[PDB]
Amino acid sequence: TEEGKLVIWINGDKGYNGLAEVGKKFEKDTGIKVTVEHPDKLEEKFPQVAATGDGPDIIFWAHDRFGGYAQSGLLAEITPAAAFQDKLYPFTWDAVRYNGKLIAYPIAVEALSLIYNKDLLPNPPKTWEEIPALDKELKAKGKSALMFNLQEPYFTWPLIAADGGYAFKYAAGKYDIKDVGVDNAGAKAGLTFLVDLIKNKHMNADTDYSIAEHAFNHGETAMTINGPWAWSNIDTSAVNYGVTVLPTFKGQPSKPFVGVLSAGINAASPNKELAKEFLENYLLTDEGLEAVNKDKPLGAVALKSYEEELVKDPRVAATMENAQKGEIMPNIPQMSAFWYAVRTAVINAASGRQTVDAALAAAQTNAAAPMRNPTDSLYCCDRAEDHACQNACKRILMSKKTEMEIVDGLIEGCKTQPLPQDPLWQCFLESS
Ligand SMILES: OC[C@H]1O[C@H](O[C@H]2[C@H](O)[C@@H](O)[C@@H](O)O[C@@H]2CO)[C@H](O)[C@@H](O)[C@@H]1O
Ligand SMILES: [Zn+2]
Ligand SMILES: [Zn+2]
Repeated sequence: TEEGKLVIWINGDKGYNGLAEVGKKFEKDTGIKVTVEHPDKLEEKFPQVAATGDGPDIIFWAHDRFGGYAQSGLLAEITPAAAFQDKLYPFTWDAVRYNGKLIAYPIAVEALSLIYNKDLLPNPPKTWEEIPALDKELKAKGKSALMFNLQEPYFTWPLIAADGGYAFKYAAGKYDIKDVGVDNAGAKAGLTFLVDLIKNKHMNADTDYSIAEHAFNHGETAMTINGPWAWSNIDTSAVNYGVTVLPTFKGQPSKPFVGVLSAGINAASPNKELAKEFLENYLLTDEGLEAVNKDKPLGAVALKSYEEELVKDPRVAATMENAQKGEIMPNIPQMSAFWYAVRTAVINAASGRQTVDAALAAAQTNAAAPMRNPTDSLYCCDRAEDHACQNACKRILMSKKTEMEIVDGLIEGCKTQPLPQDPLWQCFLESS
């Protein structure tokens, strides 16, 4: 990062060229150059490189990853005034609150929908259970009923959750990280339905994002499951399509995990005030979100003035219908382990490497695995009386060290007076 310029990371399936146009308008008005990048695996790279000080000023991702980033000390607290907060829907702010603090700007609400080819399939199925017979009919015409990305558990989750699968039990404003619901009867029933689709040759286990997108956009399969970002490529294609409610399973709505695309400010950025200018006054405007949306649709945007108009598009209305049948993702740090566990389980079950029951039993254990965290005490570093110690403290707590190594490193870098009288050490003693 350099002072006086902004670097932004956003995923490659989003409207990064539109976002670059917002960056050009920012540069035109203010002189600040904005560089938009879309690295591979950016949600994993960010915590890796925010440790070498080689991260972006601003990172975009769904809000579920941001609690972990914030817990690890990678994100700055944002400071929107009340008048700006009133411009966005309250529930979008809720998704970017962590430990009582706002840690990112909400951009847009994402939910998966059922996307279908009206020429192949004028009436889409209401139920998952009728898809096998639909596929049989379409196969006689040289087509298939449904293709979607089986390599990312985001896309299979709506089916896993339909009959009662869940990530973490939510009990009175709190998620219980030891109560994981990926191995209950409903999760098993949904994943078994998927595996049976594959066993019966109505889908194949290797289908990924590119294969499913190609197939739908070239008229080869009647349906796909995807989010708003995908509509742009379908529009460019020759396909007459609709976007509608996901099929039910066992008479229950499919329950997608709802993401809020969010923009966080790197805690290590020397440009936090510039990033705030850009996000509040350029991106989160009608004209800024339109520039991104026109490139790849955002979904249901967090900005009320724009969303009130945008929701008139039936595809956005359907996005919110599916969102209301699902659940907003937790943002707790355990979400990374949850997603990795379910990803392995879906892939292993779909490929036949494991049974559904064996895969999900391992997933429950892996998702609930406790993890040793020093960064619980990062707030104590801000009670340091000098900046050198403050920063030494932060590096030590973010360092994967043992408790002994943390204490010892703090003595080396942050002893300026007797420990019992130092607010940093008083905090660490009470906390760690
Ligand atoms: O598959 C696990 C994955 O799901 C979500 O990622 C979504 C993302 O929210 C969408 O905006 C779009 O990019 O598709 C992704 C799935 O490939 C979670 O947000 C993510 O943390 C999680 O790893
Ligand atoms: Zn292609
Ligand atoms: Zn093809």
